[PDB]
Amino acid sequence: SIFRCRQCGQTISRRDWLLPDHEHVVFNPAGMIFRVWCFSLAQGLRLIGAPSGEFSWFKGYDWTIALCGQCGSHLGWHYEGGSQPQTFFGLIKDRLAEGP
Ligand SMILES: O=C1CC[C@]2(CC(c3ccc(Cl)cc3Cl)=NO2)C(=O)N1
Ligand SMILES: [Zn+2]
Repeated sequence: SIFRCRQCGQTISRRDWLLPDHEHVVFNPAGMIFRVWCFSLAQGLRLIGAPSGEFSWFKGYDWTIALCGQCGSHLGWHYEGGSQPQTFFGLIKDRLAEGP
């Protein structure tokens, strides 16, 4: 029901906050594959830098790197500047732990 940072246990999100498919399998320009779950809402992150559109997986959205606010582990990206919705989070599924 709750998603925590796999590395340190920081509270991040909830199954209830998943945003549809909620799963997207993508590759960055360094050829790294991420299984990304989209969330309407997340907490306990630190958004680093200003947004960029470069190589955005989601048409009309700019991304900022989302670290775990506690341990600094890269948990995914915040997406902004789009429409329906304006903002959402793309979190790397295998860097989260699910439970009570
Ligand atoms: O939506 C996204 C999130 C982030 C991103 C873009 C990206 C990147 C951008 C510029 C440079 Cl110079 C180097 C990198 Cl390694 N890495 O992952 C991606 O591909 N799509
Ligand atoms: Zn963490």
